[PDB]
Amino acid sequence: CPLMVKVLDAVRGSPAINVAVHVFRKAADDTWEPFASGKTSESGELHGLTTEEEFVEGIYKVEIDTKSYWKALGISPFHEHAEVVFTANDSGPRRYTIAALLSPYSYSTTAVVTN
Amino acid sequence: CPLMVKVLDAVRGSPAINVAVHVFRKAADDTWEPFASGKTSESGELHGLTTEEEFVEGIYKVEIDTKSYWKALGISPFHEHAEVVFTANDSGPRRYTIAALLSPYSYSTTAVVTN
Amino acid sequence: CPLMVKVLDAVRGSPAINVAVHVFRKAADDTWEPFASGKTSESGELHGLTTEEEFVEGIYKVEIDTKSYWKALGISPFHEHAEVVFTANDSGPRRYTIAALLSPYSYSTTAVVTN
Amino acid sequence: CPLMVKVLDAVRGSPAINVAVHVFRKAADDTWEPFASGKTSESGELHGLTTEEEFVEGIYKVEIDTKSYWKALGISPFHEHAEVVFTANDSGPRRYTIAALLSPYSYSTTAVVTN
Ligand SMILES: COc1cc(CCl)ccc1Oc1ccc(Cl)cc1Cl
Ligand SMILES: COc1cc(CCl)ccc1Oc1ccc(Cl)cc1Cl
Repeated sequence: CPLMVKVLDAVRGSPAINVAVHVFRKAADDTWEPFASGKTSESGELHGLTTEEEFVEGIYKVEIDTKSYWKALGISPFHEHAEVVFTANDSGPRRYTIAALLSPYSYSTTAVVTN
Repeated sequence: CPLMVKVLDAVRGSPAINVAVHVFRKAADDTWEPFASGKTSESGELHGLTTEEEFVEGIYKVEIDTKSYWKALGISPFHEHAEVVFTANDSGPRRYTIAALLSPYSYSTTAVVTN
Repeated sequence: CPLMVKVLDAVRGSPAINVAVHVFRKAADDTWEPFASGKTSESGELHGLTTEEEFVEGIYKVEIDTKSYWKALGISPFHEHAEVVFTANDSGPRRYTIAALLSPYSYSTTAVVTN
Repeated sequence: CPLMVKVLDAVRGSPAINVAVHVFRKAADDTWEPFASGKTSESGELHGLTTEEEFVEGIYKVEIDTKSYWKALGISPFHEHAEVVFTANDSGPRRYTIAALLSPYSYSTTAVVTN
């Protein structure tokens, strides 16, 4: 698994479950082309988005649908989503974990990159 | 000044000075149109982006050029930039501060909505 | 004012108002002796804790009563408080801002050391 | 495993490896009595600190030795340590993951609590 996404809820102290996540890759023509998408599991993890063959060099954007998450929970949050944008595989394949911690008016995001 | 941006550097424990910030408003065709931009000051703050009469309800994107900031310091960074996307909602008089705390592989952002 | 504390609320997207903050200095026998304290203001800020002549090098603990803050809002919190422990080092003229961003089950803190 | 600690490095985008962690429990007499201690593994995780029999109700403090971590890496950080203090098992046994994300002048910490 070259790309994994982990999301936690800082209000509840729990995994953020059933969060939609869409991944895009910047195309030749500068557009954001759809790449893969999925939903976080009961452990707040999203696996199986892609494969080492598919996950080529490029600029990727991982958009986490934090607004739908808070709304499903009856809360009106500030951000539309949380998007993480990075160049991947510049020096060869790496494994990327994108972790996000969500509050209604705040989020943070970190990347763990291993070889 | 209904919209201010403040950026701090978690590695040096200082304001993040001279960071480029571009603000876009979502247009009816779903493209992002330039709205306002500037460089943060010596105090990591960016004032005077817009006025109340110009700043109407809508979806806005604040893009912070974290990549250039880290490179100008000789530090290798993960993210291409940091994008903060939110709906400006008239519910009240409504000053928005978008604050961001930067690390090479991580950032956080919070909104402080007052008055 | 060589030492200031600023606290924000990530759930409401506001300053954290009226939060109790106690500052201790580590004594030679390793106990924490009271040094300064106060409640954050309407802007989530706490000024006037100490003066340059009183604030000597040493280890200081800043304890932020996050538990009372959440309870006064009717929100269930995880941490008993937030403690920020650091060495004040004369290397330069040296204003310290200790900033904290609070969630029910999470907080972050950053130091901004300027001048 | 009732108590686990996970630490990440936000500068490198990696697990924070070989971080010392000491756990204390507030005694009858209001003192912090040593409870368990360990070091994070190659994955930045610390397992096996305690058992469901040992990990009784109480107020616990998990002190993460972030200063030694940065120093080993040739860096002079701001904080002495990062301490997390919480009441555990008030409504019966729970499993607690204390996660911390470290930068030289900043850290955040979150708790994931599951039943
Ligand atoms: C950077 O975002 C922040 C993150 C955290 C959690 Cl560490 C607390 C406060 C923050 O915002 C500020 C921090 C310092 C100053 Cl001087 C001003 C502001 Cl608005
Ligand atoms: C933004 O994500 C994180 C933020 C912080 C700062 Cl408190 C710490 C860890 C984070 O990522 C995780 C948090 C908990 C688990 Cl179990 C796993 C991961 Cl990868």
